[PDB]
Amino acid sequence: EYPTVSEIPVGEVRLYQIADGVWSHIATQSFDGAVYPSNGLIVRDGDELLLIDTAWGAKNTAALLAEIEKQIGLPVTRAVSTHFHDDRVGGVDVLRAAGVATYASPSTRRLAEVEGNEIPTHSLEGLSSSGDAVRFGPVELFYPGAAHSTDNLVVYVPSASVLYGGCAIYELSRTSAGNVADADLAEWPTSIERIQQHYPEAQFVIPGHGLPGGLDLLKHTTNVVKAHTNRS
Ligand SMILES: [Zn+2]
Ligand SMILES: [Zn+2]
Ligand SMILES: [Zn+2]
Repeated sequence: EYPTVSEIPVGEVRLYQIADGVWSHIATQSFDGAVYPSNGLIVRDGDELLLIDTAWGAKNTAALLAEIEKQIGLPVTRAVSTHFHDDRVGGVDVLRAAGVATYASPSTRRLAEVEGNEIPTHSLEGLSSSGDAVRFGPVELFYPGAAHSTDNLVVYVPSASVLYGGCAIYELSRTSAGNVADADLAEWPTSIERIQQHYPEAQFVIPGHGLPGGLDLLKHTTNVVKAHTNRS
């Protein structure tokens, strides 16, 4: 029942209930003559919502807020971007204009600034060293080390056992490495091991793009990263 680029007109967003008070958001974007899906997370925080990641652009992100307003009807008070690339911070101004507090690590804020990308307002302290975790309302934020990017974070919902891996985790259908221009291929498998060791109990694993699964998405990503590393 999980939405694919099949069920999603570009410019629109669908929500998907993963567990009680946890949803993913799914959007699509054209890039380089192909159409890709993109996932983020929505976590109920009492009577408000914490959003993880934009819906990859201003137009998509305005559709996301409208769709949250339609389908959940609770206010989005805070948002966290999991790394500095446009599919995660693109739309941060839309969030800001709607009165959402936008957050990212100083590492992410620095890299977005260098990249000329949108910059989340608020800074997340205590994530600068591999293996650091901090509590952020109904989730834990975890910096596993460099992987897809040097600043990538992952997000865990303790109450529902949902691990959101963002773009550091690939879906099973992904069989070759994506865009790795900003990746640390040498450290990626070690970073995934930190994730494995810290959340052995996760029941659902949501990748940055594509279908959810279980913890074998971690091993899958390792397999793919290692194959790419060994490319001839
Ligand atoms: Zn990225
Ligand atoms: Zn603020
Ligand atoms: Zn991504």
